[PDB]
Amino acid sequence: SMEQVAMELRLTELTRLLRSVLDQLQDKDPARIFAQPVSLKEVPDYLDHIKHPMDFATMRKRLEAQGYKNLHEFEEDFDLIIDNCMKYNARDTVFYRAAVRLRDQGGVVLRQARREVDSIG
Repeated sequence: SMEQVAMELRLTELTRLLRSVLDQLQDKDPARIFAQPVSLKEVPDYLDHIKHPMDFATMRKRLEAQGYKNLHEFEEDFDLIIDNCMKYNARDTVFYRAAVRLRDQGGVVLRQARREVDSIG
């Protein structure tokens, strides 16, 4: 149907926007602390601590499969990245501090994106 095609055009557009958002957000992590999933080989106990790991590459896999139906879902994953980091890592560490910086720098990008998704529909 043409109704179905139109929904698919809107999902595709959402995806194009969300890639721009992801690239913008990934630029606020120059160190690439959040670029890949935590290694279970290099932190074996990780899953005892964090129930829902998240990372930019996993967000990207999902994105290219148009797996994000709206901005809320993408926002939930981005927040997982930050929130997992601030639980596992202590306040004085380079990791915790990179999370905080990403949260703050990211909150701008997501403030305007939320307007662009409403504004463009």
